[PDB]
Amino acid sequence: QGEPLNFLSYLQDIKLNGLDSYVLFIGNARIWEELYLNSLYLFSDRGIRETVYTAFSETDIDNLFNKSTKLGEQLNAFYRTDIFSLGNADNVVKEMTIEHYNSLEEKFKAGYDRYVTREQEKSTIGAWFNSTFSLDNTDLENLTTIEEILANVEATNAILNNSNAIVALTMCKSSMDAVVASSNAMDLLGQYILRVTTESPVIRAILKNNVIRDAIINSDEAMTQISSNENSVMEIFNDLEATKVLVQNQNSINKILTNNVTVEKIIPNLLEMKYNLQTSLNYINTIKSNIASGKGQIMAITYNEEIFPILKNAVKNYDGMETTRNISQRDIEEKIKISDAILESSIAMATFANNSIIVNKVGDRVGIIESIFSKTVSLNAFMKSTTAINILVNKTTAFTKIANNSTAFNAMLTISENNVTIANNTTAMGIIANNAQAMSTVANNDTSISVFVNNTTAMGIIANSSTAMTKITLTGLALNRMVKSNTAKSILISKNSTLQTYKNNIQNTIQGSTAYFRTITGFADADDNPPQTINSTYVGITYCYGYKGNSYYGIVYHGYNTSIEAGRGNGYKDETKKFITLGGARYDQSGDGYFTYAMYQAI
Amino acid sequence: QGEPLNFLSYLQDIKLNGLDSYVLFIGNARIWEELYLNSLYLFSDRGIRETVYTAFSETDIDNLFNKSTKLGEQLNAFYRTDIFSLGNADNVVKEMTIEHYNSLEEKFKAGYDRYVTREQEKSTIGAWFNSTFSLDNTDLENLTTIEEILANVEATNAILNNSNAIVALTMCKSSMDAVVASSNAMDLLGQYILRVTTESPVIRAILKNNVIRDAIINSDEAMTQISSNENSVMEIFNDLEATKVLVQNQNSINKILTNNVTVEKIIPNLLEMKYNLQTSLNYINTIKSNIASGKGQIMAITYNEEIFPILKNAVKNYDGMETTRNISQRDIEEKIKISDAILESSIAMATFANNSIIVNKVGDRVGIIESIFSKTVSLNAFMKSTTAINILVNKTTAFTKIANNSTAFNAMLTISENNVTIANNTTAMGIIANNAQAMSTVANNDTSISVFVNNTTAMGIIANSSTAMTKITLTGLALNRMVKSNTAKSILISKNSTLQTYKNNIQNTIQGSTAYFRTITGFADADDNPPQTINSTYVGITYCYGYKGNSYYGIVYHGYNTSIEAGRGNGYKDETKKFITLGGARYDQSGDGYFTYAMYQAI
Ligand SMILES: [Mg+2]
Ligand SMILES: [Mg+2]
Ligand SMILES: [Mg+2]
Ligand SMILES: [Mg+2]
Repeated sequence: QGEPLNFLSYLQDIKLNGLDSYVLFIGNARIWEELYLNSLYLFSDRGIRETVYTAFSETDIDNLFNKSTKLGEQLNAFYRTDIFSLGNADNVVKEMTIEHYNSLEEKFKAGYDRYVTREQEKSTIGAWFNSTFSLDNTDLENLTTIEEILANVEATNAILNNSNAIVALTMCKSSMDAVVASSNAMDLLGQYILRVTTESPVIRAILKNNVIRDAIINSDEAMTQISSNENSVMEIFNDLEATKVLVQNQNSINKILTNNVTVEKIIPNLLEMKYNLQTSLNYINTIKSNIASGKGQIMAITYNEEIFPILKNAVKNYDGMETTRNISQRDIEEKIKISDAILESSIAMATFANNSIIVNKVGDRVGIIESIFSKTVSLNAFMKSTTAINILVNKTTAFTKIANNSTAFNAMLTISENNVTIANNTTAMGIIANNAQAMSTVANNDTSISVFVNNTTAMGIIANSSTAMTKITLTGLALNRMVKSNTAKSILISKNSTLQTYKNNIQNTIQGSTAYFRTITGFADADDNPPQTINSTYVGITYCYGYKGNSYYGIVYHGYNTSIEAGRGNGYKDETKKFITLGGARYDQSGDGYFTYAMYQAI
Repeated sequence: QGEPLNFLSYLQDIKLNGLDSYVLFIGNARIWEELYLNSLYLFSDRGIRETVYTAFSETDIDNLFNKSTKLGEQLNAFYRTDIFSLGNADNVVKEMTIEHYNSLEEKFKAGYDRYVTREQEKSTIGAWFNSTFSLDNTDLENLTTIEEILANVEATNAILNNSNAIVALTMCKSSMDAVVASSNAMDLLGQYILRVTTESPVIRAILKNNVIRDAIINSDEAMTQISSNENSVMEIFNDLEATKVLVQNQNSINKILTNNVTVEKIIPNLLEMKYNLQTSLNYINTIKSNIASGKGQIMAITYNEEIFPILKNAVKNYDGMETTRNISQRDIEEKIKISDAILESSIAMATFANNSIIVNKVGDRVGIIESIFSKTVSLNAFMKSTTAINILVNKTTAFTKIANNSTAFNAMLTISENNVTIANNTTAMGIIANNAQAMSTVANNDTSISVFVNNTTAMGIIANSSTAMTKITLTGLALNRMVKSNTAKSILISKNSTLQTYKNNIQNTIQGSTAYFRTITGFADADDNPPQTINSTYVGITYCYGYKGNSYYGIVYHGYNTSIEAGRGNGYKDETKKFITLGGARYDQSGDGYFTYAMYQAI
């Protein structure tokens, strides 16, 4: 037999009774201790593991650390590993690393902390560090508090450059509390990171350690060091939780943005990434169905309700492909989360929205603006930044994507100054004016259409776009605002034929939309010239023809410029001899003409 | 008698905890071994059997075979039987048969294999054989390799005349390889080994030597043995070159067809396989493009002209998928080759074409007939087998597929007896007559149409098919043969309206195809009744109308039965009052009628 029989009976009763076992009653602690100090089976019996971990009191963990002559073997059995050194707690602490420490559960982490505190409080902290890890530093020897150690750079680095001593230093709650409090220690810690940045396991283990991670990312000093090395920052964005901590600290964001490589290459790649990753994930999920089908072809050939033996490998291969594929999927789904952690941070997005290098990258790189559109926070941050729009209005591809995304377009138009920025850009206005959806949004947005029709550039382009005109001439609001604009009246009167193209749309919209137009003069016949009226809010509709259908002409000119003819006509009254006038009207005759005329006003 | 208490506690913990028991943790292997080497209760406790079998590592089974002094008792308890001899592994091996070996589960079969390999590959192979199976041979005692044994005739004969020693020999890959390698290999296989075992290892080792393979596959004796074991035959079709040798020997094909499992299950699967494999290969090649695209998405995110480090794994994963996929592809491409080796063998195909079980499988199983169509040899073998066609004419789906495949249809019609078989089958004739493509092939095939139009069944169906008729009435050859047929003339004159439906087709085909029709009498007008002519190869075309367009009737009757009216007409000459007569014509009038008539003859 390996262990005594009563130990086996104790394990049986623990399995059968959980925490209700007589073994785990406080009154029987004496035997319970004897078990966990001497049994290996207790720590290798997974079927009771959940109970055992719960049963361990703080005193029990202290007893383990202080008394067990095989704490290493018991930890190795308890975590199904071999990473811990054999023997008592001193052998375990001597070979402990941050990675191996992170493999521990909470109770054993706390046990490590308390044990190291006890051992330091026996002798002195400096002498304990020096002798335990053989740091061979006499300066450290005579230091009696953690503050005295942090005042000495030589001793601090002697500790930090030891994989085990750093675990002792960082994972002792009080000691760590001093390190966070010291402005100098943080700096040294930051420098430590820079040295390890190319030892991938070490840096990854550091970033998976919540205490060190959180202290480093939120430290002004440490980040200052780390930001200088783009490859260190790279490792932070390779870890989801570290990224989540980072994108919630304004100061650390600014710090990493002090590095030109980070700004130019790392951040745009992190933004561009989600689009490429989602596309790759679509291909992965297509491969899943293709694997299922190709395997189903093989499965259909049966032999005693089993696979046809000659094809057995063909099945196994298809399963292998399904394994690796699944792996791929997981990995990709992880990286997307990282992107989502960045895109969902208003702190990180707003800042990026006011950085001109990053916004130029958004404009230049296919995929970044798609990723930005994939989240509300990132979308609003960029669409509502007048700086970002001021840059992006010159990026035709990105701005076309904005104009086609109704949500991003509407978000962009919530800022008036963005409307002004757009109006003064010939390219952008050219895109919008020839986009039926966008022009539909603009025509029903008072601010946007009011800015556009009163801007010489935008209104110049709109007048040359049959799409935009159409929409505007069918919308009461837009037609009202356009009629009131002197810029629009001037441009349209210089392009009279374009104006008259939409005479029916204009008549119908004016007469229909009483919310935006009122009648000044109902239709009336006139043998002699009616008195001219000039008012920059007026719209006239005038039938010109001859008296009793003779061959003499009625002529109508715009009110906003009474020298520009809007139209003329002889013969009989007719829908083709009916003309729109802007800003009023002036009436004239060549011979005995005749008019049937009405006047309206934009409210 | 009785087992120690800790063993009972171990069994109890195994029951309570399954694989989570401390007993089954690798770190406690020492006690686990001590259990399974010394306990029978472990092997007779059915309540934990599934766990125990799962817990056994390869090393554990090796330890059992090497060290247990009661392997026989433990095997008997574990399989609730008495077939294994008592004592250690040597006693068990001494009485082992193929029957008892096959009753073992995979782990213990593998254990037997590894144990006998270890014992034979030592320098005590001769002594082990000698003592284990009680061969009373002192020469064998001192032989140290299998080659030294095969050089000695006495020792070989001592071993081979023991069936169990042969089992031990055959389950050891290297030893078997020597037997295949030995100069008198054939003899040894013929006289001793094959009689006792045709199992998979034997056939596998035989197939690695081209000479021994070819001799075995072409041996009437050996095949007779091998054919009785369907799983041995399975191993031959799992090897391309062995299949290529097999499908070139008529006698060996017949031998393997003496096994009903081979005929009913193995051969149809080998035939059905190519279709499923080609479909799976299409899916594989789609996966190739999907992997390329999904990887290209990741490759586009660069950093100093290298992959963005955060995505490095995403690249490797995509390469891994490309590795496994490629493996899959090769394997599938191999199996197709095997199918092609079978389909391209006229010997193997012809034989299968005259096996009613296999032909019924061809008719019943989707995929087999496509595979057969995929190769010229296999297609011609089945389409030209009158037995196969005699079965397939009753398989509606398969025969429709034949009728739609122009190549298979044309191949089938090269055999006259196949035409006879089809003509007398209502189903088949129903499919062909309503298939415009097939009827096109038939109408231009002298033999097929000649058989069809002279058969009361086929000709009965053709007369009711507007498709078939159409084709026939537009083809000189077919119309000639149909006109000459007395069966067809009888059926068609009994269906006079159906005949007259195609009067224009018939007129055009007769006048156009001078190769198949000649004019006896050019069109001529007639006031009085022309003299009747009767000839079973004649076709008449007769316009019937009134004299000078009056309301009196001309009437025309068929020559083959001068009492059956073909048509009548009054008024003026007209294309609707024109009638076909078969076998000659008889003319009559109701009042002063009038005719314009011509007579033709099928050459
Ligand atoms: Mg007048
Ligand atoms: Mg006048
Ligand atoms: Mg007459
Ligand atoms: Mg007459």
